[PDB]
Amino acid sequence: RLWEVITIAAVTAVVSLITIVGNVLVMISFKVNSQLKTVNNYYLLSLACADLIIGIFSMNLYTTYILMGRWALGSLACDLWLALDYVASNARVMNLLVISFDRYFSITRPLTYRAKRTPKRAGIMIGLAWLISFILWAPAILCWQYLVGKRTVPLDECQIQFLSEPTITFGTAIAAFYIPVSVMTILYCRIYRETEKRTNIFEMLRIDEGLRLKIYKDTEGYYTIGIGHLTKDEAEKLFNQDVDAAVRGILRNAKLKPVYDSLDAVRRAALINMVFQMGETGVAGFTNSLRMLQQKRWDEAAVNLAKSRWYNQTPNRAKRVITTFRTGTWDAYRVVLVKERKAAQTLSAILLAFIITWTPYNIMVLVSTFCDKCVPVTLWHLGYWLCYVNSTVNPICYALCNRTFRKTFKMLLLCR
Ligand SMILES: C[N+]1(C)[C@@H]2C[C@@H](OC(=O)C(O)(c3cccs3)c3cccs3)C[C@H]1[C@@H]1O[C@@H]12
Ligand SMILES: CCCCCCCC/C=C/CCCCCCCC(=O)OC[C@H](O)CO
Ligand SMILES: CCCCCCCC/C=C\CCCCCCCC(=O)O
Repeated sequence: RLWEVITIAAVTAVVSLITIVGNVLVMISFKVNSQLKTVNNYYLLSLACADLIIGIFSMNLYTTYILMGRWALGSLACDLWLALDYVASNARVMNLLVISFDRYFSITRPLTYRAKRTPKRAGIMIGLAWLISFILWAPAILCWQYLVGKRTVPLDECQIQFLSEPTITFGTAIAAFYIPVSVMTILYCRIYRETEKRTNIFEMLRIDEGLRLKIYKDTEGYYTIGIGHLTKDEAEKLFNQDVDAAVRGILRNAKLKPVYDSLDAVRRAALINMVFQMGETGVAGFTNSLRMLQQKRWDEAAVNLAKSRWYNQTPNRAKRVITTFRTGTWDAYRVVLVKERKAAQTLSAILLAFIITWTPYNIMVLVSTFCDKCVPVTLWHLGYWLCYVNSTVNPICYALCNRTFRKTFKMLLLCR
């Protein structure tokens, strides 16, 4: 048993040190590389805070508890450790949920969500995650004994009072793990479905006009759906019909036909994008720019289009379309596509780490719901510690799927 105690203590000390060093590296990287100070990474910083809490306090307190075979720190210390544990881990779950929704709405809502993403909005979401986790788990763990009247926790053990019943534990697993995991998986499936296709007209108009599966009200209040069209998943045929109608309307327009016949395929795609945004009449209003584009004067037409209401209403979309006219390449949209693909890979890595490390404990909860104390305490301990290991593996996720994080980590480690 002594050999076992030494081995467990050594392994868990090593794992705790790796967790601490990794999340401190994440924080130092966020601090000393301005290229990492993006809206996406503030959520990752929140995750690193939860993981550092897990690595310093949770791992060491839990391992001392299991090695001593009892709790020898007092009931208040047990309740404080359990509260810290459950609040920080629920905060991690909420942070993963808000990361999922942030990425999803960035992909699907460019005007209503993506153009409005500031670090303060992200900080609101982060603080709400932490505050809701706190007000849900700390009062329960600390005052359920006062709610029932008596404290039915054994003096030598450290467990939460109400989570002994299998039905309450099952409800907690459903509302706290299974429903969040289902939501994150559905959101990631949608994000991934929008990251398989190469750079084309569909992806261009999706970047400019996000894809919505449900009928919504546009900026003017009209019932639009899909890619700016006025409830399904295969809107590709609808998109083809709309771009077919757009080409047919451009070819039947006096000001748009010669320029459309003279432009490259990429520039015809830019013209179709402008027709999608404004219409045939709106694009026909740019007679000067159309004559500049028909005469292959790309720089002149670009600087002429940068002086319109279209450039001031939507700066990013107009800049991309103007760059497409000016260069005749997809690079302005290629850049957004590779950025979104990188974000998606990072999201998938952190989601898989979470799901893999936390799945055994919650499967044990399910089995214990459908049996009578059949899951041994050894397995409970292993599943608990495995959920801790999420906090250890998350910085390795950042290092394996973000080249900026990887470069900053190598700079810090080698002390460059
Ligand atoms: C190792 N933990 C620190 C403890 C045990 C695990 O708990 C979980 O996986 C559970 O689904 C459940 C525990 C009991 C019933 S359902 C969650 C609890 C809070 C959010 S999700 C993971 C985390 C969480 O802080 C608890
Ligand atoms: C334990 C229960 C705690 C209950 C909740 C109390 C704490 C809430 C704090 C939220 C800070 C999040 C806001 C900061 C996140 C990003 C916003 C921002 O702009 O931060 C810029 C700066 O660079 C970043 O250090
Ligand atoms: C998505 C995460 C879901 C989190 C689920 C939280 C589980 C809540 C379980 C029990 C809380 C019961 C109400 C506690 C009241 C606090 C004061 C008291 O204990 O009397």
